[PDB]
Amino acid sequence: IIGGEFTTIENQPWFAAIYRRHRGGSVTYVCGGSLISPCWVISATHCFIDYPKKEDYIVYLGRSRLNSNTQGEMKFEVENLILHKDYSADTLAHHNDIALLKIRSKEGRCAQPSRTIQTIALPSMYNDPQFGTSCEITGFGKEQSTDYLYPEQLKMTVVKLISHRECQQPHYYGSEVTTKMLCAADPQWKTDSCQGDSGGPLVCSLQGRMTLTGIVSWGRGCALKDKPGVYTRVSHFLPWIRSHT
Ligand SMILES: Cn1cc(-c2nc(C(=O)NC(=N)N)c(N)nc2N2CCCCCC2)cn1
Repeated sequence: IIGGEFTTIENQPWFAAIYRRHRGGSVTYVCGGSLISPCWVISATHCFIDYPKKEDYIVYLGRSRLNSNTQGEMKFEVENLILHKDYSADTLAHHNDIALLKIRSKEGRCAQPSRTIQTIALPSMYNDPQFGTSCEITGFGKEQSTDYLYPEQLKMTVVKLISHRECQQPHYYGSEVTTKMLCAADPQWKTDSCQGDSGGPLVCSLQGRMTLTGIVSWGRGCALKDKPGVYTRVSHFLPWIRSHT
């Protein structure tokens, strides 16, 4: 997250922190995700496509820091890694960049909701907020495009939804953006998602309910003028989600 503010898991208790085991035992951060039911986390396919083996991954819930434990956190193995069959990557844009992880503990249990662990509602189909609506994004991704490290403390910021028509201008993304994607950005291009925020939540208030409107997917640079963040449009994938859960 470029700009924005530091936060803790209580302000985004559906946030899932996804790591991968190596090859000798080191564990490194991969991507964010969102808890949509006790046993299911939703994220982006591009996070897993190069290492599509479920046994390689670890999911934490209730975690506010990257490389230290948070009191009350839960750790899970991945019982099921479901990547979207129609995924594709061109140079910049990822199509159908959506993935489901079924989580199970060594004790074989799903998530127990607590003060630091809650689910997030999915939207109703084809129902998103209007352009210019302010939404929030959360993650452990870079604080600057040039950074080598990820922040140790969770961050969040606010971005405004951009119209498909605006996003498709050549100056923006041209045809790279489809109707199954959403664009969002700061009016000053001052704050944004970045590398390491992939898979995490774009949350909007719809009908007075916090709703998983988007999943961080891609962008050209971070917080660059005319280059919004691009998000998987969750309201266009509900059958896929429902079928696979
Ligand atoms: C040098 N480099 C990378 C990025 C990057 N950016 C984003 C991103 O969300 N960008 C944005 N909202 N403007 C992203 N989801 N993934 C990224 N990457 C790049 C794609 C390949 C690995 C994932 C990290 C930005 N600058």
